[PDB]
Amino acid sequence: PQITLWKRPLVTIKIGGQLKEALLDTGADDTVLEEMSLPGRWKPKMIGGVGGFIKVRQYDQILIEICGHKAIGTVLVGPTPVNIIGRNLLTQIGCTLNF
Amino acid sequence: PQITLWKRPLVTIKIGGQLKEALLDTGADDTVLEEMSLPGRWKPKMIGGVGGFIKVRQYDQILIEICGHKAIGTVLVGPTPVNIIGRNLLTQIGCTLNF
Ligand SMILES: CCC[C@@]1(CCc2ccccc2)CC(O)=C([C@H](CC)c2cccc(NS(=O)(=O)c3ccc(C(F)(F)F)cn3)c2)C(=O)O1
Ligand SMILES: [Cl-]
Ligand SMILES: [Cl-]
Repeated sequence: PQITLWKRPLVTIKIGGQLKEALLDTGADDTVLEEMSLPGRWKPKMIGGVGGFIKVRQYDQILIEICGHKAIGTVLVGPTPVNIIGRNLLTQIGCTLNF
Repeated sequence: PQITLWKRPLVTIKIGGQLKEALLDTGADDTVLEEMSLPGRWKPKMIGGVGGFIKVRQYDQILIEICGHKAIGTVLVGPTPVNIIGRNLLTQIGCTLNF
């Protein structure tokens, strides 16, 4: 698709068999989801946003569908205000910026 | 151009007589720049994102050039960790997400 930016680029994602709404965010290195449970081991990470730093849990090699496009990669979980899809997964689905 | 997302989408902007590096951020409602002087009236604003809220100065009707494309819009100025071009200006330069 082509997504214009007059509204927030919110899309449906599927993770763990469940649908969620998430923001396509070209300013995010990483994908960060609101508190939830994921299987497997996790490792710690500190990430920065516009307001400062947050602690998150890093899960690797997680299956996640974004606008119907299948990705498998790193998902961070922590106190983000919205589910954010960052560049690590935007590149997996072939996303570019165009103007 | 067509900008891929393997690295942060940083571009050159021209604003208030200055050349700066800024991040094209489809996740940001607003454009927020690190501390700088801008002409005219301003009012305080709180903006929130990852890590919480920061207080910024809101300047309206500010001319800007982003990667060679002219626009006008609101520019916020405050303690953001990086200069961020948000949707309010990305729309004006015809920026879309494509996959
Ligand atoms: C996972 C962190 C993502 C990010 C990283 C910024 C960064 C980049 C390089 C180095 C250091 C830091 C980019 C980003 O879009 C935001 C948020 C949106 C999720 C953001 C950015 C800019 C302004 C705002 N405030 S706002 O009022 O314009 C606003 C508020 C809320 C939302 C919502 F969509 F997230 F709800 C979008 N915009 C928020 C942020 O807080 O940090
Ligand atoms: Cl990844
Ligand atoms: Cl505006």
